[PDB]
Amino acid sequence: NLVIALHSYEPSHDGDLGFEKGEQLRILEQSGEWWKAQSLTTGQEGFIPFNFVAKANSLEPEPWFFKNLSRKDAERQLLAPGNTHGSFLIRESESTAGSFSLSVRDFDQNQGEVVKHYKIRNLDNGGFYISPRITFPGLHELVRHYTNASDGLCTRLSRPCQT
Repeated sequence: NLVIALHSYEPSHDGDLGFEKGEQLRILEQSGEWWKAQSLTTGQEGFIPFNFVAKANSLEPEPWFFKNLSRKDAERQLLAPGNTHGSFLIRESESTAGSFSLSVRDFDQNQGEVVKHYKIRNLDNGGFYISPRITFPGLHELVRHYTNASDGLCTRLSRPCQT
């Protein structure tokens, strides 16, 4: 039963478990507002405020995932300096239930900066795809695949868009 620390914590009361942002902890007891958690590193266990951790692999903490972004918003943000070719982000679709959209910094034929948009369609049960030939159990796996090979995308995904 595993979670990632959202911030660092230094024990205030006793019985408290200190931890650090990004640390992985297993949850031994889910009862109340203070959970009994286990450190995957040190094997250590104590009580933590529950709002300081999240399920691992959850979508929101991903540096490439952006909330409340329209197509034009994403395009704007990706064009802004600090982002270069290959920079990318994924946002939830505003017009279609269950689907997402990938935006990737690209170059036109004049070596000018442009942004390319790809619909990420959802598969009736588990997964996601851009091309129906290539499917993934989830968005993390999709991002990982196209980081490694562009496979029809304008370029391989590199740096998540700057916040």
